[PDB]
Amino acid sequence: KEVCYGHLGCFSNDKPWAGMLQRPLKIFPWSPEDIDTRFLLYTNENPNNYQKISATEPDTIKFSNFQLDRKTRFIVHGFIDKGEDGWLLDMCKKMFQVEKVNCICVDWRRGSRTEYTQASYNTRVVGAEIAFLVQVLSTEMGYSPENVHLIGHSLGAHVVGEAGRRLEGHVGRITGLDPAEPCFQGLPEEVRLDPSDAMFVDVIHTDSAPIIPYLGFGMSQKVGHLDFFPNGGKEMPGCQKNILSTIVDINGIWEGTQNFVACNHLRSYKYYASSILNPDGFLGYPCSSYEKFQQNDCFPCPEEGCPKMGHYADQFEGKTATVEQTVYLNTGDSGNFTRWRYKVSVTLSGAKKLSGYILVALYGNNGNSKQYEIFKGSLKPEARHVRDIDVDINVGEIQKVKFLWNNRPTLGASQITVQSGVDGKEYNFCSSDTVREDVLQSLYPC
Ligand SMILES: *[C@@H]1O[C@H](CO)[C@@H](O)[C@H](O)[C@H]1NC(C)=O
Repeated sequence: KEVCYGHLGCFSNDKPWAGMLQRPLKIFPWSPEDIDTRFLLYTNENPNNYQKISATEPDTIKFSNFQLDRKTRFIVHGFIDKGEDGWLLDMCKKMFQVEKVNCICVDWRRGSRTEYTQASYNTRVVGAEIAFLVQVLSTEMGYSPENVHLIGHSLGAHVVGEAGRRLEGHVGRITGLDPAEPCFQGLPEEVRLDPSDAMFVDVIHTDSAPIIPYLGFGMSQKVGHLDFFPNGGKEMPGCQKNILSTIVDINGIWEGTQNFVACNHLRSYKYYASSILNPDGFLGYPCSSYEKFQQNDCFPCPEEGCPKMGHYADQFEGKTATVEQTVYLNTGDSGNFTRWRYKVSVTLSGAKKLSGYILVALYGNNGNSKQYEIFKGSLKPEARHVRDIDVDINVGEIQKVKFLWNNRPTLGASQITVQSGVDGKEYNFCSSDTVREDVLQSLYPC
């Protein structure tokens, strides 16, 4: 059957829209009136107070500060944790710091603040609302959908995915921030976010552990041209893991009646926010798997460069070469979350075989790093060891490195190579010395 809502078309309840394993209930999405989608426009000139725009009343747009010669980015919410109500506008403000943009925050709280399955179905109508506004801008004002970027978090990722399908995949870009798993993962492409929804789709996965039994609200399934899995995509540094327990009560979670640490689910947008100002701190390395990446493979950046996770992912050369490209990287646990990966190779030197740990610190014109463990076990002179480390600072031009070992024997590194990921640049350092344990050995350019 289907309910029709005027200019937003009809909404069917048969397969695959409803009556499926992931969504058995055959109810219909609420009316546009009951969802009350609100398009709140903010621009560099009006960053504090919004200008409500309506596709059905074109004058709201004509009289607004919407600039036809600027890109447009829609930001759509989903799960809203206590105190995070203002994350959409916060995101717009960060964008304002680096670009001129029409930032439209999509508020559909009346439609989302209800039982989960209902909210999930309501995404269809919010998606139709977005598609219609984009269609008005395009057909009536000559503003191409190519200038439009739809950012959707949680349930909002499927809202934007629906908008894209309606636009026949012509919207410029869609960014899915930890797309909601319950009621979407495993279903046909027509009912969820997928690569065909936009000319370019990038996804950040941050809470991809199964909702049952792990309480991971995000999708593990790949749904973009680029699918980023920072820190593995299931557990983020700095976030308390959720207690492994009985079905969820996916609705109790959604509606705040059940305990749930939303930290991992929200990290997706937290990383996006930071990537706006610090994209160089989020270089992503395409790789067949996270374990492979963690085993020091898929480094340095490939010939096409590394896609920068977040805001600047659209700059990636191979962004649409294929779909479901897995991209990995690790982040910090707080603040900017930025990291700079370096492949460190150490060739040991000395007269005695020892047992212990070897560490290396990097020194550059931008500053120096802390010491990082490269290897632990038997330390044999002339043996070479390699480890890719995620440093919390960009040292810039590496001018020297320091070697340190621990558990009056002496040990040293005759040569250490440090390769930066961005361009594969190898810096070599050399020394003919050896030091006692817990003493820093400096190695200079060679
Ligand atoms: C964090 O990012 C901001 C904005 O780009 C920058 O000004 C600040 O220096 C960064 N802090 C660190 C520790 O990198």
